[PDB]
Amino acid sequence: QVNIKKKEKWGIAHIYSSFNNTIIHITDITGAETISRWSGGMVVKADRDEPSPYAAMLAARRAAE
RNA sequence: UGGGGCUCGCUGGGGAUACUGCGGGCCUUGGGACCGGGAGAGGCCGGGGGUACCCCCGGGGUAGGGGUGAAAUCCUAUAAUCCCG
Repeated sequence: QVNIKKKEKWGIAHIYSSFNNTIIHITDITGAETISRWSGGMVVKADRDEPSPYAAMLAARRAAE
């Protein structure tokens, strides 16, 4: 780590929004580094719940840690 | 018996001159024509920019994705989707 002056980091979060699935994907402000990728069909077992809001909160909570 | 009409498509002579024909002359209401201002996804030609989709290459990043009412065939593990260049 080369000295940080601000002591705050920023991660732009791309949100790709389908009626077949939801994808949440937060990267660094450049976009050149992928910390974490989590979708709505690892959370669940079935295709119907692949989208919805409830996958699209839980997917966006695992990343967030 | 006497009078009329008859396809009724023909002809000769005289007469009228609105209309029509023809001939001549004359005029701008129609038409055409010109000049100047003017809008438009009219046509053609040359020039040039950006969107998004796809594709290909490098990096980053893992367990999926695709698809449906459910599914399967099919995409992806020499790495897909995704994100960055």
